[PDB]
Amino acid sequence: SIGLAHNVTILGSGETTVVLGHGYGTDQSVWKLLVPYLVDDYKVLLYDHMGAGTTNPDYFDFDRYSSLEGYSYDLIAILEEFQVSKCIYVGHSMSSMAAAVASIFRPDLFHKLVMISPTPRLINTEEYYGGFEQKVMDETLRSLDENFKSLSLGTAPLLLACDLESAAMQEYCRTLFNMRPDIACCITRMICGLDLRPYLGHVTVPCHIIQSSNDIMVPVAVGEYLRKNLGGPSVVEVMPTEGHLPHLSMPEVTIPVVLRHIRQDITD
Repeated sequence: SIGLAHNVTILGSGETTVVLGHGYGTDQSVWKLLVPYLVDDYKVLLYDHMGAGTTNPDYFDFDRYSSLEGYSYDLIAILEEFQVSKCIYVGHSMSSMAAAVASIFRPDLFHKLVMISPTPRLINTEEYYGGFEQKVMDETLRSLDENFKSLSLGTAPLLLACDLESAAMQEYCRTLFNMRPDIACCITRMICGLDLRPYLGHVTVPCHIIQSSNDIMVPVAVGEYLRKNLGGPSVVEVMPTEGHLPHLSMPEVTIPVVLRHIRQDITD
């Protein structure tokens, strides 16, 4: 049953449901500081994507989770099982993109998407700057499996824009290293290879794009790219934060921004 498999948790109450979807290397615990500001006003559904360390490795299908679509279809099943519709979906990074793709198939399930640090593609082309070069990525990925921990530890302070010794680092590493290594490497390769650009013009539900001003995984111009290429309305807000997980590392700035986008619609 899909609820157990994804550790679904339900809290709060209200006519509108907020669904919180974590990104890579974290689980639903990443939302712990946001939840108190929602519980009085909304019903809230939290879940773990398949392959988070809190999930059963026996349910991780390496074929399905080698592309983002599998996550989008799982999300639809979760929403249906829990009788959620017209939700406010808040996602970090590829969770928000998984919801965007889901919303093409099931626009009835989504009132709006609140997207923290989204990107549709990491790898550069002659016409698109995602921040990563194919030839470097190819070398790095060749030895990923044997170097997962060392590469992850070595890059995390830059990814997070936090010190090695920080509480944010300790928390991210706790969940990151809870994944089974083979699963973590599958998910990593999936993310590195994504190209969701063909879907964007067919996303029509309203999107609220929240970015850090300096994020090694998301060039600041990606937000404007999304606004220009999405098929429906959107808003872009760059925050005075650094790092790819500002909801984890800079909650004092980020939480008020996220709350504003949850609470305030841009369409009637």
